[PDB]
Amino acid sequence: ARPKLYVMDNGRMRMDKNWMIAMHNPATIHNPNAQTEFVEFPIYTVLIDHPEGKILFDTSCNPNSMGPQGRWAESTQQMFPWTATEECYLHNRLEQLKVRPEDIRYVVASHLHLDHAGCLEMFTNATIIVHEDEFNGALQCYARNQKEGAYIWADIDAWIKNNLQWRTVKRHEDNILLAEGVKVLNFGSGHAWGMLGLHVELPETGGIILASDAIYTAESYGPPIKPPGIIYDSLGYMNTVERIRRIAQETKSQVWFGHDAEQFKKFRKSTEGYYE
Amino acid sequence: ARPKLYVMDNGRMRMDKNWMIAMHNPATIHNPNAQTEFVEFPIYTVLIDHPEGKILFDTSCNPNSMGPQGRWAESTQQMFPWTATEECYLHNRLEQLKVRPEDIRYVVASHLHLDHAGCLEMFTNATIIVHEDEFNGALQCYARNQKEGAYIWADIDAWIKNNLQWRTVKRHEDNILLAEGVKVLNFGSGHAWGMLGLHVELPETGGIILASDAIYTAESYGPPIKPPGIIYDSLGYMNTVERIRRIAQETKSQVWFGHDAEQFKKFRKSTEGYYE
Amino acid sequence: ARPKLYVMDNGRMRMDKNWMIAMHNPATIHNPNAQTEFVEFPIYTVLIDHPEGKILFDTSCNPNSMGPQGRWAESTQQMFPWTATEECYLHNRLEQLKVRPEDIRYVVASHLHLDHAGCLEMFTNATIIVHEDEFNGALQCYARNQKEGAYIWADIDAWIKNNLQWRTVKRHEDNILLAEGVKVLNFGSGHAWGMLGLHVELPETGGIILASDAIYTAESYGPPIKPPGIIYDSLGYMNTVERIRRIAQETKSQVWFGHDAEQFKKFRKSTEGYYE
Amino acid sequence: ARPKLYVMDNGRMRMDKNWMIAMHNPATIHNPNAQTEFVEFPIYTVLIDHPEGKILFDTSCNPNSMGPQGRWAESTQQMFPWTATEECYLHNRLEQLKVRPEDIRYVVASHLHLDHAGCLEMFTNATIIVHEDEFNGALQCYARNQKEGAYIWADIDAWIKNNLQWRTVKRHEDNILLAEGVKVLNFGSGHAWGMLGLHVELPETGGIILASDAIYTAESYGPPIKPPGIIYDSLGYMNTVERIRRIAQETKSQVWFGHDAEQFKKFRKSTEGYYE
Amino acid sequence: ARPKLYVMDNGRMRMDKNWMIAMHNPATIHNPNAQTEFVEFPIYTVLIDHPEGKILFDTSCNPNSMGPQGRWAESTQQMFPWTATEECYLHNRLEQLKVRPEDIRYVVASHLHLDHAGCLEMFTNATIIVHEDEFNGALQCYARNQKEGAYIWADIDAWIKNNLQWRTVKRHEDNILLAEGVKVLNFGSGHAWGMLGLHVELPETGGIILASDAIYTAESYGPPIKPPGIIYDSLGYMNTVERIRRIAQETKSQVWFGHDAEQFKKFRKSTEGYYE
Amino acid sequence: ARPKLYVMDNGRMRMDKNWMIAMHNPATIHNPNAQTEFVEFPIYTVLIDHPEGKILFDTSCNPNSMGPQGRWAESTQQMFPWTATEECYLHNRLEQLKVRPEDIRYVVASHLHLDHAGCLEMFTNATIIVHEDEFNGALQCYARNQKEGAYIWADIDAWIKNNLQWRTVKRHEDNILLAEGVKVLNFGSGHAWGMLGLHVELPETGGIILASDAIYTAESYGPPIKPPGIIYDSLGYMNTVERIRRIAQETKSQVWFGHDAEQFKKFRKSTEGYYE
Ligand SMILES: CCCCCCCCCC(=O)CC(=O)N[C@H]1CCOC1=O
Ligand SMILES: CCCCCCCCCC(=O)CC(=O)N[C@H]1CCOC1=O
Ligand SMILES: CCCCCCCCCC(=O)CC(=O)N[C@H]1CCOC1=O
Ligand SMILES: CCCCCCCCCC(=O)CC(=O)N[C@H]1CCOC1=O
Ligand SMILES: CCCCCCCCCC(=O)CC(=O)N[C@H]1CCOC1=O
Ligand SMILES: CCCCCCCCCC(=O)CC(=O)N[C@H]1CCOC1=O
Ligand SMILES: [Co+2]
Ligand SMILES: [Co+2]
Ligand SMILES: [Co+2]
Ligand SMILES: [Co+2]
Ligand SMILES: [Co+2]
Ligand SMILES: [Co+2]
Ligand SMILES: [Fe+3]
Ligand SMILES: [Fe+3]
Ligand SMILES: [Fe+3]
Ligand SMILES: [Fe+3]
Ligand SMILES: [Fe+3]
Ligand SMILES: [Fe+3]
Repeated sequence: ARPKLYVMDNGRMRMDKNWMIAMHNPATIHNPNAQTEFVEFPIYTVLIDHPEGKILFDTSCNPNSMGPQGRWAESTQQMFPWTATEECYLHNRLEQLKVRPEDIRYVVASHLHLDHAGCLEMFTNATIIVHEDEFNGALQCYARNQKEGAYIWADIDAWIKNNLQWRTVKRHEDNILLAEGVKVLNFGSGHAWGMLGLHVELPETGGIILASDAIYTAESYGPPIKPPGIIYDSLGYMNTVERIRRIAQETKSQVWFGHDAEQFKKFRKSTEGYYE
Repeated sequence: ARPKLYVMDNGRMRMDKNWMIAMHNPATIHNPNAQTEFVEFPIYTVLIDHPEGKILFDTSCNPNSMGPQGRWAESTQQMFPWTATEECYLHNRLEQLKVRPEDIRYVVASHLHLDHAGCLEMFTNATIIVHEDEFNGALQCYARNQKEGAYIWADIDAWIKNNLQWRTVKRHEDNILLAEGVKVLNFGSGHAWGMLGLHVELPETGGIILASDAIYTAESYGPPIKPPGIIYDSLGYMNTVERIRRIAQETKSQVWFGHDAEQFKKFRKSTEGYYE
Repeated sequence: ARPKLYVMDNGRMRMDKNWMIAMHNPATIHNPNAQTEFVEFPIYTVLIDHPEGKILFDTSCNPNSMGPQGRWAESTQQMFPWTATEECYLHNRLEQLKVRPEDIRYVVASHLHLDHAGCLEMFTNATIIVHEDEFNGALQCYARNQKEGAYIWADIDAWIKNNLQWRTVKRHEDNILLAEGVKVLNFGSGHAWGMLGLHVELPETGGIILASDAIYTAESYGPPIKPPGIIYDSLGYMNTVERIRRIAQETKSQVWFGHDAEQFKKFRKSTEGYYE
Repeated sequence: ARPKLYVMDNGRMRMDKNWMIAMHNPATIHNPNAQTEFVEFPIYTVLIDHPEGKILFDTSCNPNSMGPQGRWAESTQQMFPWTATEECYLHNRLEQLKVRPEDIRYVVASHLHLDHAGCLEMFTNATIIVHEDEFNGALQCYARNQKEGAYIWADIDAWIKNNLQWRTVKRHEDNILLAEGVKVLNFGSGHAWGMLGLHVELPETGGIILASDAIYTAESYGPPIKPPGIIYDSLGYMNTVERIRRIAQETKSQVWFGHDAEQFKKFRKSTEGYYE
Repeated sequence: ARPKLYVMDNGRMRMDKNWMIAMHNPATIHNPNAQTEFVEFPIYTVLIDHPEGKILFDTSCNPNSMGPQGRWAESTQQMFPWTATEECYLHNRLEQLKVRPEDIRYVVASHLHLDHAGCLEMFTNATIIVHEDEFNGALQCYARNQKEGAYIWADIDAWIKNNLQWRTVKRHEDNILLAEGVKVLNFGSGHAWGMLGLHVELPETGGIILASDAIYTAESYGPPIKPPGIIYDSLGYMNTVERIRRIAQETKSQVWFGHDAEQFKKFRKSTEGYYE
Repeated sequence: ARPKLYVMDNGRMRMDKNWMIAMHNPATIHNPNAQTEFVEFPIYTVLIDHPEGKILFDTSCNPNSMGPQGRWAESTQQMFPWTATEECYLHNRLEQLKVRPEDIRYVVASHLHLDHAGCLEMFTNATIIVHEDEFNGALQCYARNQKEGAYIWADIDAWIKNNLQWRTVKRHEDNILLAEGVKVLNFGSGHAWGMLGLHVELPETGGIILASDAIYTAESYGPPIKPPGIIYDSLGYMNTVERIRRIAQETKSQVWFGHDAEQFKKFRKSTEGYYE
């Protein structure tokens, strides 16, 4: 297999850095009203054009997320503002590669947060691979009519109405060989209820681990590890980071973080090329 | 048994409110430089004058904690400054009750943070009851010569030099009946590596749960639960709070939080009287 | 507390006895085309009129289950036909007791099968108590647009649209004291993904265990245990039956089965009276 | 290693199809007396003539199983009748290959049901590899003098009298490398108390998974999975099937089912040749 | 209920003290050939004459254990010699109380060692309660034709021939209420594969814990704990001792050790009376 | 990589054989005062001179262990006397190889017993790899001021004073790839609280497993396994031995025992050469 891997730029988000790095700048006796920072970071997705079929990792934000008629609650829009030109919409990024949503065989959902599962509803011809615990959690949000938070009611509503085809990764399930040199990593609970990663073995580029929000940035990764300001399973989060570090060492793989602005700038984007 | 329970005021501490309540005031697009605050809370201990023997819950901060010649690292002093008059020192609070350290049969260490284990070194004639995971973690800090953090090297140094007598509560150990109507609750991992609580049944007052840092404040308790800005085991923390809520319901017990300023002000202090 | 407990007759169902008792009559060399039986059994619910608030255990079938315009798939209607006069509808049974749906404080859903969770949508003023694993499973059925089976898409649709208030019993959660002498038993996985039971302690009647489909009938119960023809967690099912037997012995409680025609006939129904 | 693999025909069995496929033909309102059928399936064993030593997988039924003087209880004979010519007896099948029981180094007992462990007593010069949970269960049947069921008292009696040499596979034991390209798969609880499979890697044929009763037939395998009418551990059974499906995918292995009539007919029998 | 509890003297055993207390007298540079000692200890059983039925705890050694025609292997006889007069045989001890074997409702087998399970074969009218792991272990000894060790082949042979009625305590099974004030304690693995204890609440005497070999002697009990020279599950053993210590404290119960010569001297034997 | 592996002779120890092999010579009716023996065995360490960095496995005893001014308690010196010439001190063994302590990158502590962790304090430039459970246990010994036993207070004191850099292997952590063909095996609890082994793949010599005290001698190894006279976790110990047996078979590796005098005689020592 001689696949091509694309990094697609799906815009920028901003939020309190305390979300990204817990207690990054604590108040002190001489600085008791310490102020935080409003940091900008990239939202991106990865397409693997594989001979066995096209694989998509994450789906960024829904084009109708922001605005007064948006899907995101006002509170969400104010705390996690997403900025994207039409060019940045996943549909458009794929189109520019002559890829239609119906051409996607597998979508790997790292998790079901607003900035990763926004465009799942588009892929009605794919098998959507998601952690069963993440799926369960999101559905509870939906059933409980939770309108605020990182799980977008309107997005979930759309997944159901569009009759997506789901394959859940069970809590105690081994990693999944999706195709030659493409492995779905079952990270389990940490950042969210259930995290999935990807290990890609490219002929000329070698090993790549897509960590998503298992590791926000190089600052998160360290060492030492700097966990995010809010977290589902702290123990699971720390275990997952260490696990990724081990896999990276043993397989001589690069680790691609969820939202590292510096790393993202160095990526070859879909407007410039790909990784073979 | 007709026991007397005393609440002893061991001064005040201040810190970033984000420590207490995670992401209490997140930055927004309109408030991108959102400032935190430096909140003040009480440090206190509880003495149970029981016919079977005096039981002490927590030990506050060491009198030699703060200052240029202090045991606390300068960074620790600036992030978590402790203010206390001489009358606030545990040794002094006990003396006013005509109680000598040598008189204490049991000391229950909720955990070994600087604001709870400060004066353990005093009680050389007692059995020190602590969670085995907490003890292990603290000892690792010592062995690794960790100077910064919530575990004070000089304090641990003194515990060893004073040849304290330890009984560790095992990770999977049942609750311990210390005395008639006094039970050590094995909360396990959460806020710290290993948390212990206390349930006291007084003839007149009824049930009291000493939660310590298992629950910082009423705001923490909710519902809904508002967890602290940092946390060892998030899942364990949440489980522990809900467990306490259940025990309180089933036993019709009051819940005494670790550091609730408003609750503390309503307590009858050792200088005014006791509970029976 | 001097509560009154009512048994409400919510009609009759029929199905292959092999569903109820696995391999009840296996084919043999001399009877190779052994035929099954189509057995009839009661659907019922229990109301506990408690001074602390009214508690409802199970909700039977939705009045619009059967028929060409019914909610149940044709296949379901043919395999599990429900027969009920208007008098048998839960709404009507409650009305005859001068109880309105909005008067119900707690609904305990043993599980979310079609014959137990049919009328959940009515109780918009209650807290609905359900096993988290059962809730998760049902929601997946909904999200996956599963139209056939024991989980009714239309029913689930209604729960969400009616904005029911859910309290999920966690997989490893202790039993819940709902009110004086009313305990929700966390049976876990067996018959379905997550089973809840009830133990009621009545002043004059004594102990009652509501087992629901944890135990179909006296034939199921034995001894020896005769498990149902289809089952989620066989090991969990067997463990649960034995657990109920132990609780029954230790608390001298009656066991009320899910669908025992003989036992049901002996019950004092809501048209005759109640249990104090 | 250039091993030869032989498939040995050990006759036919019949039973209620409901045993094979649970609720295969449920009663309906239009067919309330739905009849089952008495399906016929093969009993077979596999001999691996390996340079490191001959390995036998399963041992079929004891030649003294059926008849008025038979080891099988009359009830067992009528529910699971076994038909076999003399040429079908394992001892005879081996003799035709010029293989004596004393020549067998290893016998892998998938489990200890009457149709798999029938002739263990023959192999007194071999190490008998069996799951420890299966061995324990079988021995309990013996000790409890259980005359009915799938565990034949007289067979077990003979194992003990013939002083067979056992190696039990522990519940949490890794797969066992028996010989070059021969691995015992520890499937654990499911169909029975403890299931063992085999993965064979042949130079010419490639990968073969002997699943035995972990998967009865292609119908069982699906997807979707159609489980048997009775089952020890339903969760374990489902997990095992999916595990086998994964192993088959990852190793590009064929899956040989326990009792698939159509698959068996396509096999090259020991009377025609072997696999290499 | 007003039961009578009898202690029955079933003779004396001797063995290397190192069996009783591990490394009781280690070799030193000044004593490199350190000598052990051959200590004597009692074998005893407990009959609870309960209004609900007679309960027997342990059964001592089989009368045909010792001698050239004895069931015990020569090595066993030389390492663990049992000395008992005819009066000491359990059958005779019972007969002198006007109790026939057929009169026993329940036999609780602490474990199946030669000195506890010797006379099980007598009680063909009782339910024999044993830990499932202990039962499995013993049966494997039998099936493997182990004619040496602490599990007597001939004894096990007799259990099966005499068609004893077994009720196994499952590994993760709760304590069993056998009768008013009589509870079987599920100790689990430790001394052996599966240990059972008994807690008896007598109206006049109060609480008694029958520890059997969970605790050999007061020396074993300490504290500190001094474990035996050979042990199946060291961690389980230690946990069990501490569990017994807790139960004893919480229930104000006496602990009756397995083989404490000094304690056994102080008991009232069946020749002088009983405990009420 | 072309590493050189050195076996360094760090003297001889003697102790009661009962420590090495539990109940090796039990008392009998004809030998009631059976004598033990005082057996001698080697203390040794392994240096892997790897291109990626020098790796040291174990560190033998501290040079100031024995004598009236020694670190070892008198009781310890008499029970476990260590005899070593100056040439046998690790520091000198290393010096003769032109290796300074500061030259060591990694020290793998199999465990922290007196005969393995004696010279840890020398390697202030290395990362010290130890099992977290072993580390915790030793530190508790120190904090509890245990001045007897297999954990040397003065040794631990020195580790902390010398500011060693620790990397703890977590209880549920995978094996660690330390360098090309060098893997730390996480054996877990058994002989001690937490055992670490090493697997080395040498280009010329092939596979070597350093078992340390996971397996004392070939007699320990069997089969059958003959466990030591004292043991932390008997089940863990047995599991570990069998695990090592499996690894050895699957990787065609030699197993180097902790203290096998006969095996150690056959090794090439650092005075004669090395293994490539
Ligand atoms: C009840 C609503 C509370 C509002 C805050 C809760 C949001 C959950 C915290 C979180 O994970 C924020 C988030 O989803 N951030 C994105 C941005 C980077 O990757 C993320 O996870
Ligand atoms: C780089 C280490 C030093 C930075 C401090 C991080 C340790 C924070 C641990 C924590 O939970 C803070 C703390 O101990 N707070 C006190 C105040 C209230 O009760 C507490 O635990
Ligand atoms: C894909 C649809 C398959 C149709 C059969 C599946 C139904 C699940 C089996 C079952 O539990 C039937 C059921 O729900 N029966 C009711 C009647 C008595 O209590 C019950 O659980
Ligand atoms: C009352 C006990 C006797 C009734 C028989 C019940 C045992 C059924 C166990 C089973 O799974 C049937 C069985 O062994 N079938 C064979 C045929 C195919 O492979 C098998 O396991
Ligand atoms: C090293 C050869 C010994 C032969 C194997 C016999 C196993 C002995 C282990 C044991 O526990 C002996 C035993 O059962 N002793 C009785 C006597 C006191 O209570 C006992 O457990
Ligand atoms: C019964 C009094 C003994 C004093 C306590 C010392 C503990 C001895 C336990 C042990 O394992 C001794 C030890 O560490 N021996 C060394 C020598 C061989 O490898 C070892 O483990
Ligand atoms: Co996220
Ligand atoms: Co704290
Ligand atoms: Co149901
Ligand atoms: Co079978
Ligand atoms: Co014993
Ligand atoms: Co050691
Ligand atoms: Fe994100
Ligand atoms: Fe605190
Ligand atoms: Fe039902
Ligand atoms: Fe079969
Ligand atoms: Fe004994
Ligand atoms: Fe050693």
